[PDB]
Amino acid sequence: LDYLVLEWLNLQDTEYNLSSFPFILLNYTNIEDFYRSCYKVLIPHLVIRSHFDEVKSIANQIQEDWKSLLTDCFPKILVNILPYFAYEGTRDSGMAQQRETATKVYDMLKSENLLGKQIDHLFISNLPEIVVELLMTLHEPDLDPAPNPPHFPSHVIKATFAYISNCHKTKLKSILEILSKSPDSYQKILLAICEQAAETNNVYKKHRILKIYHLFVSLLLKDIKSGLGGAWAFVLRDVIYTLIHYINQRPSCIMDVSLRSFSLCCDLLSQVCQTAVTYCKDALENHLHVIVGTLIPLVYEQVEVQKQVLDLLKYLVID
Repeated sequence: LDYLVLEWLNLQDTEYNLSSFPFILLNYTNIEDFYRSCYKVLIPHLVIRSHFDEVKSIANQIQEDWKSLLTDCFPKILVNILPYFAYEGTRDSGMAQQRETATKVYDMLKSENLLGKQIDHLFISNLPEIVVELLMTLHEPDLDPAPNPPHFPSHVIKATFAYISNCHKTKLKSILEILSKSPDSYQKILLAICEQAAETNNVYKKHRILKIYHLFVSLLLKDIKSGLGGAWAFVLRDVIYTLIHYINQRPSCIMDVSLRSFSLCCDLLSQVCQTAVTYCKDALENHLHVIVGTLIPLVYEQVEVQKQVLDLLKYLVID
């Protein structure tokens, strides 16, 4: 639906309007029901296109608080303006126009009439939601269907995280420092990725979700020096059990996308095991048996995935 709405709005014609969208394809009876069910997706597109009069016209016809409706879509609008600041400002003419419109929209909304009075409070209050939205927009350019239209590579995501830490009031160098102020935050992103992975059944959609999960875990392990705000024990158990589960169920026939997903899962499991053992000697004392028990059946498969299993087994046992 997100791709359909943006493509419809990209036409930029008088007859091609949001009210003219063919909602009859959906089971929603009328235009009001479609607005009630998809305001989470429709509002961010109008905001980034400066259709603030349109969304206001949406608010007073749906009989809902416009302040609440715009606040609820804060993570989705943020992943549209914020990422363009930290990636090579004014590098090229074609890419600079997104930077210009993002800055213009951001500066305008900081006014008194809009959320500018308490945008900082909302930004600080619920940071996990904007983080997972930024993570989900990962897309590294092989031979897979394109993701949702808003997508940025891993390095752009890292630059955005650095910019968030840079624009923070206390001026930290790492986003994970302030994300560590609420230890329950890491709980929110991990499940949010888990719900997105479980709700879909497409092999390519699942494969990209394994990529965004891999980046978050790798980024999470990159700040293991200071600890994850007292939550290292819980996050360590959650990620390995999630990886153990994803390994447990798998189709009998392994395709190219499935093999890449399986290899990515094994590589991430190997990385977290090495990182945890190196920094915490007694980390694996309560989870070694379940890891080894799952790895043993994995050796009776294709050679390439077998090689990774033996390497992890040797590191856990021999090394």
